[PDB]
Amino acid sequence: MKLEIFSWWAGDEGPALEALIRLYKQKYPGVEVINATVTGGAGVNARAVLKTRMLGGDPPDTFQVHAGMELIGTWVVANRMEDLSALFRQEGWLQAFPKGLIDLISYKGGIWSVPVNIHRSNVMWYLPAKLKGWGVNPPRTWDKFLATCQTLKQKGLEAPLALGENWTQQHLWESVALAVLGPDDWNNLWNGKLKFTDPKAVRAWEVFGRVLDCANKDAAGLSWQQAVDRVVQGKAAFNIMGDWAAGYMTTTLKLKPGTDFAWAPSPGTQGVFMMLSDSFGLPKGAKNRQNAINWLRLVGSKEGQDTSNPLKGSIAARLDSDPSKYNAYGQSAMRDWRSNRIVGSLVHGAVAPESFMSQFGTVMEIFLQTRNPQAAANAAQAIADQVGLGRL
Ligand SMILES: OC[C@H]1O[C@@H](O)[C@H](O)[C@@H](O)[C@H]1O
Repeated sequence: MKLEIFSWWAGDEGPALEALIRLYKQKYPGVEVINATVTGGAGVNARAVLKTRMLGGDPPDTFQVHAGMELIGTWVVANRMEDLSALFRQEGWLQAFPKGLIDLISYKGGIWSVPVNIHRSNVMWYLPAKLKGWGVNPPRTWDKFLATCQTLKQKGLEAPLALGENWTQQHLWESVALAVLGPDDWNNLWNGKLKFTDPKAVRAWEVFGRVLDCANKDAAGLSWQQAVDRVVQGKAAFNIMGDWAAGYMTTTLKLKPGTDFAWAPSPGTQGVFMMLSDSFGLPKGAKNRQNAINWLRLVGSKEGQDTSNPLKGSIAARLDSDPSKYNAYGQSAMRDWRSNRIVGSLVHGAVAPESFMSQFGTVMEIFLQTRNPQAAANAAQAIADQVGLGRL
């Protein structure tokens, strides 16, 4: 009796998963659980290893996958996943999750994964006591961000913005783009109604370049956790990162939400929640099909989600989630999830297929070397044209 769970929740990302696995083993003492993590932030490495496994005809029993175009445009369109519609009926999940989330996991009459959480992409992290020590406020717009960072440089803080490796630069970019475009024109990139070469979308790169000039110059070789660490250390004032950062700071670093660290929407994005969702499905050919199905039933349940998510920094995907199980951050995110305008993340798989996502890092490289907004815009448009962005 075995179950092989594939994810990128290695190292200090693992507590939430490990808690779920312990729950699973209580319920199913027969099963030996193989925790098959591929180490690498945002699944860049996991994507590559999964590709080798799937094309080699050696699927894991289940794998971490983002709800939306990431899921649909890769293993679903390739006819490598089982339709979970019957399981959804069995478990009452069509009423348990918000309709918009069901839509992201649904395609051509099937339902293809089970959401375990909701993460938010557009969060700015800072330390209220450090900000007071520097005599500044948290910025609510990109203009105020840039002005505050200049003030901070004058006060001796060389790199007021913490930043890491390539994907985290893309991560920062999607917050900047959302602020510059607003939610409607953000959405219009992904349905092809707004071109990347439109002046409105070229401006995202202009603002992004200015913001980049506030960042640590060693960013390229740092993990997302190391970039958060710079803020905790006061070697930076701000970091733009998903709320897995809240999980890190509380679960791993034991910081108190609200006093030892704080949060706001990314500048210019207040009232908009840029979401992503980690989900698990059922690959065809799974060696341990029933054990995988029982894992899906667990990760889709209130018991599972309210055990794991408080550790993770995400909120539950289930509508019936108990807010008393969440700290001050989780409760704040829960409120915003219900009240805000929702849009999807690019970097975390909601809005664009992997064909585009995987090439966007190249676009980002060419912005870092040229610092030319038009070149970056033109590059993103060329990729969009090559992959037929909007066709799925
Ligand atoms: O690695 C950092 C993060 O990457 C996201 O793509 C993922 O959805 C999160 O669960 C977390 O793992």
